Amino acid sequence: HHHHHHMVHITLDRNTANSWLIISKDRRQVRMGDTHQNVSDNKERFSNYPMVLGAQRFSSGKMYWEVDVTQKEAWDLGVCRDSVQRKGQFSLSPENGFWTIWLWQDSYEAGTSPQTTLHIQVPPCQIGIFVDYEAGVVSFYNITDHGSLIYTFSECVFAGPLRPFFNVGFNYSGGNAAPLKLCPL
Ligand SMILES: Cc1cc(Cn2nc(C)ccc2=O)on1
Repeated sequence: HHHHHHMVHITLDRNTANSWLIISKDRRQVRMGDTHQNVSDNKERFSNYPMVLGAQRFSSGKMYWEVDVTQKEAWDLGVCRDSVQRKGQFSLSPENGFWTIWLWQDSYEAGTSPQTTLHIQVPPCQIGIFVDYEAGVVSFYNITDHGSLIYTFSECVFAGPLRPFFNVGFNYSGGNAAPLKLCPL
């Protein structure tokens, strides 16, 4: 891919974060805390899962950003509708307004319903996410493997403004404390 030149500066939106998350001062890193982070509840916060949105909203154009996933056992990445459900239980699917991939239990899968197996030869330490709003495309690239394609969602029904989406995952094992980090352009 040659998508890096639609690079956008993504920052995290504190107000949308699950109350156990810790967002860095520069709003470029997020990790799971070992407790509630002493914030008030609000209607934006994801209640059930360790999720947070980017501050940026997109309704047109081409956008590209990169995320560091080094040393993590579990995470979800992609984009979602601004109008996604925040409270209670839900699945990550295009029907629910999410275009995502994840790592879980040593397998990589795309967030279709049902989920789709990914074939990645080089486990990624950094993921590139490309959105073409007009084309209806969300694509994922393996930065560790020369930018190789991971997965493409096409004919997407965005149905409104889009936000960058992140899930740092639980840390029941003690092996998933590492942060997600937005990488420099
Ligand atoms: C049972 C249980 C409790 C937690 C800790 N916790 N985590 C989040 C992300 C949201 C609510 C919350 O209670 O994780 N599993």
